[PDB]
Amino acid sequence: MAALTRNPQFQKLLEWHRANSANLKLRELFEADPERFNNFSLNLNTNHGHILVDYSKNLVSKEVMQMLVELAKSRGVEAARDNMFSGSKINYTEDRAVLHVALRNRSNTPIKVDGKDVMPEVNRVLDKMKSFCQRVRSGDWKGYTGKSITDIINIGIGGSDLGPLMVTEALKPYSKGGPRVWFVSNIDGTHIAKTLASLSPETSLFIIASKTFTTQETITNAETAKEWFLEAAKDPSAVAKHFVALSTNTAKVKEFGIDPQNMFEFWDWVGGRYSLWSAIGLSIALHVGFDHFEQLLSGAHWMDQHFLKTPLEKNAPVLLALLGIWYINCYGCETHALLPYDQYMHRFAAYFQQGDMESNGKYITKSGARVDHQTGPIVWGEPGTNGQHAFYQLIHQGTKMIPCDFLIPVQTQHPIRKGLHHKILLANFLAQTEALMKGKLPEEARKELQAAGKSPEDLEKLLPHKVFEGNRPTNSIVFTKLTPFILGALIAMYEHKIFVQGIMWDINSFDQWGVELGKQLAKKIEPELEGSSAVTSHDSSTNGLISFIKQQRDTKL
Amino acid sequence: MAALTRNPQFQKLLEWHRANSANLKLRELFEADPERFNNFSLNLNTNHGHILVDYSKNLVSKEVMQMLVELAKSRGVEAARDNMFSGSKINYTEDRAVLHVALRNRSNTPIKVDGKDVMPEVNRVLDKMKSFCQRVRSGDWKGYTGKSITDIINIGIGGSDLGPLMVTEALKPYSKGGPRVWFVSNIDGTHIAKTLASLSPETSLFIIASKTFTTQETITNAETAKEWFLEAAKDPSAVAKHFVALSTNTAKVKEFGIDPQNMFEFWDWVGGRYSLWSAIGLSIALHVGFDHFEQLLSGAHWMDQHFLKTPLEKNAPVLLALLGIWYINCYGCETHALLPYDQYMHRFAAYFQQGDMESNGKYITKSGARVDHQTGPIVWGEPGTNGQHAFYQLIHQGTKMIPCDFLIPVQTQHPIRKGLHHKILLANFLAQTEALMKGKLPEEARKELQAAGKSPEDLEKLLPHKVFEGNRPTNSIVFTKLTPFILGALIAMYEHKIFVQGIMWDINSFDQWGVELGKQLAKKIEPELEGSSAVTSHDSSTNGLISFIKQQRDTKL
Ligand SMILES: O=P(O)(O)OC[C@@H](O)[C@@H](O)[C@H](O)CO
Ligand SMILES: O=P(O)(O)OC[C@@H](O)[C@@H](O)[C@H](O)CO
Repeated sequence: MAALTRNPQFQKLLEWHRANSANLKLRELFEADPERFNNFSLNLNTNHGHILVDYSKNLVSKEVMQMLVELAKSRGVEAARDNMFSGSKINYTEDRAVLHVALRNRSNTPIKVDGKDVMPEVNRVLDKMKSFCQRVRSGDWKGYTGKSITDIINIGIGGSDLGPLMVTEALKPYSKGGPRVWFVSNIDGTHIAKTLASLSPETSLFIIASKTFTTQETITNAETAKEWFLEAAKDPSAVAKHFVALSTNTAKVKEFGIDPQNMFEFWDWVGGRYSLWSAIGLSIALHVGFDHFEQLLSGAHWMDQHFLKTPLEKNAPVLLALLGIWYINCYGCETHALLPYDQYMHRFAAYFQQGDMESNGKYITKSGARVDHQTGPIVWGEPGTNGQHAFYQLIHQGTKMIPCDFLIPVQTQHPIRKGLHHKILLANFLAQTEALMKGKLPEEARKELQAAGKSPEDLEKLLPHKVFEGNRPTNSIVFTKLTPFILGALIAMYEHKIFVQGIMWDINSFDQWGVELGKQLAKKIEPELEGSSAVTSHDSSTNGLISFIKQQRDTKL
Repeated sequence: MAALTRNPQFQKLLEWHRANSANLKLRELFEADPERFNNFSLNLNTNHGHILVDYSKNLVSKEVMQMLVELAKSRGVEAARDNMFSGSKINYTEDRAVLHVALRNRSNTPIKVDGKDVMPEVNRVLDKMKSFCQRVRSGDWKGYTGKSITDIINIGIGGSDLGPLMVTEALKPYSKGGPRVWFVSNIDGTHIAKTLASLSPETSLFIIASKTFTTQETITNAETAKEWFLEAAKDPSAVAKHFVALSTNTAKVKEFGIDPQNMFEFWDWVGGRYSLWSAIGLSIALHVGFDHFEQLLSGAHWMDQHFLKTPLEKNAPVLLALLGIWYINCYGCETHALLPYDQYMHRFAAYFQQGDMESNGKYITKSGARVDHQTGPIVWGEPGTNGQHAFYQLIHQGTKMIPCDFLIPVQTQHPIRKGLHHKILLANFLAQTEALMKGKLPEEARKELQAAGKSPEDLEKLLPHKVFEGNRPTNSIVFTKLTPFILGALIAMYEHKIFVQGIMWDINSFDQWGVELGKQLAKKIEPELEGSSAVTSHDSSTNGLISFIKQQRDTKL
């Protein structure tokens, strides 16, 4: 088997689930224990707002939580965490440290990789970012015709795109005095084309974001941007005023036409999906200002310290991790829904699709043995209240068990109409988890049908359709306000949740070998699409699709 | 039990799956039979472009497909379809017809509800839409200060939002000479606030989209918009120049204060999640023009006729539906991924999240029995290639089986760099499904690592992580170009897929009693948030969360 399934605390947990889980009913759990919310929630005081992690509406008893905490301990979570924080090369398949926590290490306590403290270089690049932010935001940095920059365009994909996009979206109210920010990511030429259409070469600065600086998508997009720019500027020396790089490839960066002084470096121990805290977050810092960027880092640092110092039984990311293990490995739930009741957070779910799924969508353990159990879930969601009208039908009355995290700020950035909108938003946030837990009993629906004037025949027919089984578990995560600091803490919380789950599964949360095959096969297909000659080199489906493409590409509609 | 599980053809199918499914290997199926693509694909000629539905990379044989078609006949799919198209009241819980097909019935063949042809009223509303679009788009329609309209704002949620949003996004290239379009949907005050900040009351036209015209989010947003408007206009008669309604509720529209001639009617047999084809599509028609809206309707009509007249074994929506049944009810896959290789299609997956999940996230059958089998899947996805750099890691190397539909137009709307971007996009589209099918055997990975120069030690350490198990089934849906017509055909195709699955599960695809409950939920909590007094009326979690909101709402950050 694998490490997890061979673990006696896991075996005990699974056996307990088999014997007892049918006895777990949320309604009864709350009725039996008025201290339930008190015992199954964490009210975190960060000194910059509170984060309440309410996990009480979960299918767990005190005994289940105890078993889960014991499993985290017996899977080596505490030791593994310490190894991450100390710079051990815990990314074992690539032999790399995993040090996104160093990027936001505000305390400046030394963190060594190969005997050398990484903090000086972290802080050097942060200083460079700050200076660049002053130059651009003040208008001192001029374009090729001597005008201030009005638009920043990040070009990047995956980890070089999602974090900066999600965070600038989430922190939009903090962007007064900042340039507009645009994100180009898809190779689909629609993306860059529609972006450039609304821009002036005179006042636009491009940020080329690539860990490797070889990703075909990003480099192609970057070269398209440069071609468009040079059409107007007609001077290759002007490129240095309008293009900067987030990478380490000094030669290719210089060859591109970017001043080596405008390469913002990061390191191999910064995973792409953990990179917004590094140089990769330059578009964030430009948009909301460096002070706000530091606040974002400080919130993450607070959560790092919470994760590092707190006993597991009261440790927020650990508890979130453990509830997920319970639903994944015991109940067999494929998915995890992230439902922020916040329009600014509209890209939060998409961000953690990479963060979670690229981390823990794995099947090989540290020993090299295949897992014989589930790993990472499929992450999904849209902001409330919209989902209530879209897919909550299935959550309430479908045939899937779907753990959901509901998230909301107490204070809105836009308290319009004396707080009316936010009052309604909050009421929906609360009522939905309440309804998911409670459902609606036959006796309740029956009386409603009788009051509505339904005939005995119609009532009988309609009744089962109007009943809600309930017993659908949720987390409610509520926080004072979505400030840069609080957002930083929340992202870090999920980062550490993902880490804990990965350790427990005995997988590598920090590599991504699964992207290689698709890349290989695409490089082979690319040149074959040119010209009218038949392609016969693949399976008949791939060949047939290529044939269709060749046949249909000249058709006038 | 339930109709599906009681069905002998289903039990036959499932027994076959038990005994034989482990012997289906895609790589081997393709090697053994060069005709596989030909035997498991449909090349549809619409006379306005081709749609290739290539289902050959699925874990199916001739025998499997035979059994699935036989099950569809046994479950009465054809009869149910005919009943929908004839105006039978197949939404049995609400006693309503289900006639989105009437909305786009270009033939004008009578479709009767209660002995009355619905087509005259369908066409009367379409003619009203056409006339209105001409007046606004031409600049003839003037605001309260005598200026042409520059911005249109749709206010609606769920079915009154997602269709118009998705389609205007997908058909963006067709919007030259149309007003800018905005979508406000969330009750979250951020949504309306940030929209209004960018608008002038003098040149903005609001479209209040709501079937019932009582939905809290929509009516509140509408009232906020009206208050903002009237603060500038200071004249109730000016509202008629700036507010129109799309609804079935004449009285509530009048009550809100909208001109009777400013109401675009639809009917109870138009489901919200099937409503973009009706008056609800006004924002589409305003943005891209009525002619393009008519093309969209015409594409849907073509697909309707395909569904109606084609033998099950060559019927595109039927086959997609049956492959879904196979993966859901035999393999137990919770989810279905929609992955369009098209940035304009970036809201397509979210749209069918509603269309699918709100339709088929059900657990009561026509007979009143609780299902003892799975119903609708969780639908999710992001456009390619971004997905590859977000979550494809899990699709390739996770522990979940995930049926994926890959979609792409052959012709791009933006053939920049002499088609270089689209070449790369197509290459990735093709390679990914090839990769998911083929995988990479241990011996194949071994040879690659050996050629890379890895020592016996390093090779052995890395090997298992580099293996791709493959056998991951996909659909590839390729179409000449994403025109209004082709988009219409594609949406209708999935609508009918959803219909077929619903009939086979014996559920009502057309009600939403879970959604209706939602609209009854927040009302009790709303007044309890006002004031400083402690709430003790609910379970301790709801109480505790309310206490947190009250404690945290005055804190200064
Ligand atoms: O930052 P570069 O090297 O372009 O790579 C982009 C993505 O492929 C990368 O983030 C990947 O998803 C791993 O996190
Ligand atoms: O259109 P109204 O009645 O406002 O309803 C909004 C949504 O609840 C509705 O579209 C729902 O998504 C059902 O399809």
